Amino acid sequence: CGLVASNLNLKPGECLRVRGEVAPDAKSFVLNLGKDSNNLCLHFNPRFNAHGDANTIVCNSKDGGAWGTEQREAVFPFQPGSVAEVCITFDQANLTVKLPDGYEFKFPNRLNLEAINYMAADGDFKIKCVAFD
Amino acid sequence: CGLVASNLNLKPGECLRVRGEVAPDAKSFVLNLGKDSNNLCLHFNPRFNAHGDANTIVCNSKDGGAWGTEQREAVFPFQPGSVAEVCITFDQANLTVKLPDGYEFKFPNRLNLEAINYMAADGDFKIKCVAFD
Ligand SMILES: OC[C@H]1O[C@H](O[C@H]2O[C@H](CO)[C@@H](O)[C@H](O)[C@H]2O)[C@H](O)[C@@H](O)[C@@H]1O
Repeated sequence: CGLVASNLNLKPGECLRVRGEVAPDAKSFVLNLGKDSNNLCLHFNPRFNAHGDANTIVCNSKDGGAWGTEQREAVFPFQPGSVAEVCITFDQANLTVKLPDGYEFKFPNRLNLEAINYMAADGDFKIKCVAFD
Repeated sequence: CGLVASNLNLKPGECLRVRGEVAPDAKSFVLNLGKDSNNLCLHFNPRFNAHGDANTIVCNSKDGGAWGTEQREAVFPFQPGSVAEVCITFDQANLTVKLPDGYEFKFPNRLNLEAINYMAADGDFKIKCVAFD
């Protein structure tokens, strides 16, 4: 189980930058962001080869412990056994997720969060650096 | 409270770097490192003006809830209203804390932790960057 962090106090428009090492055998990794582990405005799950997906990013929310509806993205600029950085911002309508190679996507802010206080990583992604601006 | 991180898995010899903004009217700040809130291999408390102390670094350990024997350092390379980075490693003998302006000191490793898995920050210090390498 990966890094867990709380009291992040990330505000709208502020950039959370996460750089890590994608494992060479990577099947999947997760970045979870929200208020706490039961209230996620972003479950960010790149799947290299996992649960029937190949090279697909699956996103979801979690509200009071209840998962929302999964959203599958159109791009996948990740490779196993490489360094990757992700950059996340939000406003009360959307999260914006910036990816390697100039790709980005928006995911609705379904919880209407005004602060992100919680982050957790899991799976085949070793975090090397977290920055808050 | 400030940032809390767990599952850091910082192994002997590896470097934890923490860069933050010291408040312009800062009185003190704290970085706590260890296993959990009751088991700290390093409580690192720069006091600008707190507890009757001026420009003093106060260090201690905490083992099973018990504060150890407090140690104070001789140098204080911190300024209110500035950016400061501290870099921490450990081996079985000591933690080595590297401060701004090239000062460093050692603090005895009083716990038998295989790794540092927990960090907590508090006080007049806004973390901007945490790196594990
Ligand atoms: O009254 C609270 C005291 O806080 C400090 O002392 C406690 O916390 C220290 C770490 O910052 C420990 O080293 C110490 O053993 C604890 O008793 C402060 O140094 C004291 O002056 C305060 O009275």
